[PDB]
Amino acid sequence: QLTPTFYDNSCPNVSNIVRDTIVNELRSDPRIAASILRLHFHDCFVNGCDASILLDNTTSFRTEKDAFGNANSARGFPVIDRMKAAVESACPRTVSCADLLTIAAQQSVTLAGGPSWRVPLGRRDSLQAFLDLANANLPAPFFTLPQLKDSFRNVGLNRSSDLVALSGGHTFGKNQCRFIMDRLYNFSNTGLPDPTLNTTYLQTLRGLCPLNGNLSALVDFDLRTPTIFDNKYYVNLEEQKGLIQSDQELFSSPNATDTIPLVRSFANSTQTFFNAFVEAMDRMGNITPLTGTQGQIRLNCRVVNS
Ligand code: HEM
Ligand SMILES: [Ca+2]
Ligand SMILES: [Ca+2]
Repeated sequence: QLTPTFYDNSCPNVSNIVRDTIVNELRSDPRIAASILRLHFHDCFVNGCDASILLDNTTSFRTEKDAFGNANSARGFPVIDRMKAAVESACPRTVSCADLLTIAAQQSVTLAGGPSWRVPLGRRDSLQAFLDLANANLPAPFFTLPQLKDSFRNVGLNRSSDLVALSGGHTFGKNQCRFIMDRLYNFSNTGLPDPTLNTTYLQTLRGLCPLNGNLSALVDFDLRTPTIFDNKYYVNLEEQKGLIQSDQELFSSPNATDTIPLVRSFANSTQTFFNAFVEAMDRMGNITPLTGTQGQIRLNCRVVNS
């Protein structure tokens, strides 16, 4: 089983090295904390948190970086390489890329103002990447609530609290116009905007993402505190200001009887949200890990050891 003390003897300073790397990167890229948390999420939803997402292409298997949910979206890979190299220098062949990314995600959340906790450790690295599985398992912004729930349950997270709390990751970070164009101009072939999108916010978003405009333009997930990890994300949902369809459905879907109370509870108390986020994060981080002698302690997160 995974344990927070896994490296307390072999690499006591791993968390500090990870933190230092992120602090340094944040000075030039304020979006990196968000990007790193998302990398961990996309790692865990595909064959578990096994650093499979970090692997590059080989002639035998395709990289998950070309999955619909990762291509021209997932970022921060060089930063992970940097901290990995630093950790390898401090403690040779000790910390797995899977664990490194987990610590990076937690440190990223804390650095952005979120809760601080010690993540369970002991994960090992995959011997292959899973592009098809990534295309099948990663949720999409156009998913209905039932589909979002299906996606989470498919990887092992049965609880609505898992879905609602982890969606809080959208309390910071960026989103491309491409993913909300339907909500803004033609939702579900209705020829009208998504009725669950606040009409005042609708105008603002249309200004940032005009029809036939730059689909790659970036918009903040959280209009209240774009780069701070806090519970404002849920306050937005209550006002119909969730940015993407999957955000707003947590509060407005006909199937949201179970998620609405969670959204309200997280909007009403930072402590309630933070506690639930840590609980959900550790649950996601416990998805089908390779442990013991399974897999490897990858030296270069981009390639399997040979
Ligand atoms: C519930 C289903 C989810 C869907 C459909 C979803 C969808 C997306 C989409 C469309 C983007 C924008 C990517 C881009 O424009 O390049 C994104 C970004 C992001 N997501 Fe989610 N997401 C989900 C859950 C989560 C979870 C569970 C976390 C982490 C706990 C997370 C963390 C993030 C972060 C922090 C970003 C910003 C990354 C950056 O700015 O580099 N997401 N997500
Ligand atoms: Ca994975
Ligand atoms: Ca925020």
